[PDB]
Amino acid sequence: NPNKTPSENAQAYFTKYQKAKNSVAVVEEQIRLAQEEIEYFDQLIQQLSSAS
RNA sequence: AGUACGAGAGGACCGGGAUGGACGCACCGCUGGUGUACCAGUUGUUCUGCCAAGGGCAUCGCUGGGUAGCUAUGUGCGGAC
Repeated sequence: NPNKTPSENAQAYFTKYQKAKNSVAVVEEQIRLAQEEIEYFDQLIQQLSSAS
């Protein structure tokens, strides 16, 4: 257990936790957007790989 | 006093003790400088009739030292409480 400033280390841990829960929101949103992009790009690969 | 402070690295305020730089005031007793009526060596010519010994001139002829005085680059002291 740190450290020179004994409360700000625990407070830094608690801040990392708040950033972590905001990350739980935003990275799930980004995963949803990324699977939508991969589905659209796989479709674009299919439509480029020949047709009409 | 590696004390306070500081996670570490680092690092005191205050208070004591030495040693310096620059500047200044004195003075030679040391270290040196100079010291043209001090001592010695030595070259050329002239003179004291000659040898020897000396004198004159050649930057004090030149060279090696040097008393007193004057000196700093030398020494003592000051800006302390």
